[PDB]
Amino acid sequence: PGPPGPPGPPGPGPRPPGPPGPPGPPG
Amino acid sequence: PPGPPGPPGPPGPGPRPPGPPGPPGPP
Amino acid sequence: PPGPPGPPGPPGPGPRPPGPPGPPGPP
Repeated sequence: PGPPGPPGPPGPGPRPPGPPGPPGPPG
Repeated sequence: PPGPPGPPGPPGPGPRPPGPPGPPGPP
Repeated sequence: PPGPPGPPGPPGPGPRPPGPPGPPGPP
């Protein structure tokens, strides 16, 4: 039997939403 | 001969921007 | 005969959404 073949192709992962924005300014 | 390439690797989660600033407050 | 299949490829981080709007501002 020959040697093992090459490594498989490389596997990008899934995309969390950012935090809530800061409080708004004064009215 | 050498074997065939392996299968594709595993999937790689991406990093978490802050939301928009909130509405203006009371007058 | 041909050798064994290669190992699985290496793992693939995914893409970075913005957060929701912040709270209403103060007076």
